[PDB]
Parts: sequence; C-alpha cells; structure tokens
Amino acid sequence: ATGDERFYAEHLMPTLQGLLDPESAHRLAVRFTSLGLLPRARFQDSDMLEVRVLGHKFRNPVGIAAGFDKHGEAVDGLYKMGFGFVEIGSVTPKPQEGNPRPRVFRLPEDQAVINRYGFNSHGLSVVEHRLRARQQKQAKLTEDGLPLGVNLGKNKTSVDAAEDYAEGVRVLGPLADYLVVNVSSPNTAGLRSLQGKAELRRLLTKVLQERDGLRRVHRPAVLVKIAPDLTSQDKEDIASVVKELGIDGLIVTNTTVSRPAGLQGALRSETGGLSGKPLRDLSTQTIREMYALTQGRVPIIGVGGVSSGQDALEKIRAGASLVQLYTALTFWGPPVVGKVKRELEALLKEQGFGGVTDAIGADHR
Ligand SMILES: Cc1cc2nc3c(=O)[nH]c(=O)nc-3n(C[C@H](O)[C@H](O)[C@H](O)COP(=O)(O)O)c2cc1C
Ligand SMILES: O=C1c2ccccc2C(=O)c2c1nnn2-c1cc(F)c(-c2ccccc2F)c(F)c1
Ligand SMILES: CCCCCCCCCCCC[N+](C)(C)[O-]
Ligand SMILES: O=C(O)c1cc(=O)[nH]c(=O)[nH]1
Ligand code: NA
Ligand code: NA
Ligand code: NA
Repeated sequence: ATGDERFYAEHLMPTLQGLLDPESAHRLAVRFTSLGLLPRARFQDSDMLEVRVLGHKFRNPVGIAAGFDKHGEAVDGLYKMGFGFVEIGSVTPKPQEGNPRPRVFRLPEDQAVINRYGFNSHGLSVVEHRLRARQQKQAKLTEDGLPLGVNLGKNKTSVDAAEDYAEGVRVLGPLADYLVVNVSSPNTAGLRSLQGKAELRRLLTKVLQERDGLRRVHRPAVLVKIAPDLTSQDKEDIASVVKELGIDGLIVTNTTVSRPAGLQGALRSETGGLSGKPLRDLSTQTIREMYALTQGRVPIIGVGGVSSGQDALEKIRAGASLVQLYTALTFWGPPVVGKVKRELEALLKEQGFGGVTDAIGADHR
C-alpha cells in the first residue's frame, strides 16, 4: 500500500513524465488500464465509505472524472484501480478529432494540467457498441455498488446543441446509471453560454423529456456539470432551473479558464482549462454555494484538485455526496485512489462521523 504510493510518486511518475509528452502519457495510461496492468488495489472498502444517492449504491465515494476515459475503453480497469464509480466521456454525437496538437500541458510546479482537447471523441455509435459489449457485466457491477456515468458533449459544427444532447440521451442513456450534460467545457465555442437561464431551461427540459421516454430499467439520472467560472447570477439561475425541472444532481466543477495568481509553471499562459491543485478551493467554494442555493436537496459530485483524504472530506463537508479526481493520477499514479480512500476513512473517524453520509454538507450545520 504505502510502498507503491511512494514509488509511483517519487520515481515512476516523474520518470514517465520525463520520457513522454502528456497526451502520449495519457494514451499509454488508458492502454495499460484497459489491459488491467495495474498495482491491483489492496484497500478493502469499509462500510463507512458506502453512499446511497442518485438511485444507486456507491461502494466508495471516489470516482474517476470525465475525460480520462473519453471513449469507454478502460471502464473495467478503472474499477480494478479502486474507483467506486466511473464516468466516461465526453462523447459527441458524431466522431470528431478535437483541436490540433499540442493540446495538453503539465504544470508540475503547480500540480496542475492545462488542456484544450476540444472534445476529441470516437462518437456515440462507437461508444454505444463498446458499452453494449459489457452491458450485463455492468449491470452486475452496478448492483454490487459500482455505477457507471456517461458524460455527453456536442459536436463543434452542431447547429442545435439541444439536439446533440438529446441524441446522446437516446443512444447512451439506456447504458448509463447517470448521464451528465456537460455545458461547461472551456474548449468548445459557445458551449458555456448554455449555462444561461433561458438557454439552460430549454436545453434541460428537452434532455429530461428524452430521458423520461426511456424504459424504466434503462432510465438514468441526469446531472449538469458546471464551470468554476460562473458569476453569482449564473449560479443563482442554475440552482433555480435545476430545482424547477427536477434535475437529479450537479457535478461541480469542470476546469477553469481563470489563472489564479501564483502559478509557477512555464506553460501557465497556454489556452485551455486548468485542473489540479490550483482549482481545488475554487471548486470547493462552488460546491458550498450550490449546496446552499439548492437547500442541500440536490446531490453534488465534487471535483477539482482532489489528491488526499483531506481534499475529499473538505468537498464532502461543503456539500458533495461523491467526489471525483483526474489530475492527481498524472502526478501520483494509480496508488492515489487507495490513498484518498484510506485517508478519508481515517479522517471521518477522527472527526466523529459514522460514515461519509453523516459528513455530507456538515459545514452548513
Ligand atoms: C485532460 C483533461 C480532459 C478532460 N476532459 C473532460 C471531458 O471530456 N468532459 C468533462 O466533463 N470534463 C473533462 N475534464 C474535466 C475533469 O473531468 C474535471 O472536472 C477537472 O479536471 C477537475 O478535476 P481534477 O482537478 O481532479 O483533474 C478533463 C480534464 C482534463 C485534465
Ligand atoms: O501528463 C499526464 C496526463 C495529462 C492529461 C491527461 C492524462 C495524463 C496522464 O495520464 C499521465 C500524465 N503523466 N503521466 N500519466 C500517467 C501515466 C501512466 F502510465 C499511468 C498508469 C496507468 C496504469 C498503470 C500504471 C500507470 F503508471 C497513469 F495513471 C498516469
Ligand atoms: C485562492 C486562489 C488560489 C489559487 C490556487 C491555490 C493553490 C494552492 C496551493 C496548494 C497546492 C500544492 N502544490 C504541490 C501543487 O503546490
Ligand atoms: O475535451 C476537452 O477539451 C475538455 C472538455 C471538458 O469538459 N473539460 C476540459 O477541461 N476539457
Ligand atoms: Na448496464
Ligand atoms: Na438505470
Ligand atoms: Na453576478
């Protein structure tokens, strides 16, 4: 356990980073993971990490965020890594290549990444068939407390965003425990303006109509993923629409187009979304705000800069029922998953919580 953690963090990951540009490193990571070539997680999930939310049981509250497995190629390997749930995507209706390279950048001095992938996607049809090939295996995983989420995007040339998301609901909704309407990528022109009130109500109404039209056992929860860069007005409007329409949850947050003071990485002024540690507290505060605006009645998946049990528990106490991580894998590798879970369990005990559930939103009380 603690042996693998130090080796990866101090030797293997720094060496890989020295050899491989970040996009190549990412592709290698997906390949190894899909093949199960992993220091298989020794951490056994205890009962106090279990969470019931979004109509499902989650064996532990630590998931892999969207964007690592964009095309649904490494799902089983990710459960093997110890994640309590997996989110794939973003997936666009038609295949598209995304932005020209280079489009991913490491900021090691900041434990951050900047990316401008631009929704590179194999498309709905390819991902549909990939998930169908393991659909019953996933049904059993979900029943055993390991749910699957699918994050939906829209094509660059799309004339009608709502129809792109609707198509995603129809094609991948039946294969997902939850769907994510990603209106917060900073790398698709016009996308984030879908977060405005009039736009958003129309868009989410259509999405929910399509979802409701699926057969009961194929009917996923629907969540909205938002940016950390919203005005107070934007956040109020999103909270209002979410409650009005009965949206099932929020994912808080995507990457930031802001550049917090103090970044040291040479590549800090590259265009794209910033992730990792400089995002952490901006994300946590957005969780805190959205939880209060929704009166704690709308489940939140908290994400941004998590690499320790403390980071996870801060988001949980701020209002998150579940958390996700991605960028920490860059710097710590696969052992970071067991690390976060072990540290989270220890902190829950230290602070007198019976389990994760007791800690959700605790700062507000
Ligand atoms: C390289 C990269 C690609 C990403 N791609 C997506 C994506 O396709 N869809 C999405 O909703 N979020 C995407 N994200 C955002 C992550 O899901 C997450 O919200 C964000 O990175 C903050 O978490 P982290 O600090 O633990 O990385 C991506 C992030 C990174 C770093
Ligand atoms: O810079 C990035 C970066 C940027 C933007 C998205 C993603 C990545 C990224 O995955 C990455 C980066 N640098 N190293 N990795 C990296 C390399 C690996 F080999 C693994 C791995 C996986 C399974 C078993 C053993 C391992 F070692 C891993 F988890 C992460
Ligand atoms: C309030 C705005 C702050 C912007 C971002 C804050 C980053 C905090 C630094 C802790 C990260 C740890 N490390 C190794 C990456 O330096
Ligand atoms: O594909 C990308 O560029 C991307 C999508 C998203 O939602 N977030 C992010 O940081 N990048
Ligand atoms: Na399934
Ligand atoms: Na379902
Ligand atoms: Na405002």
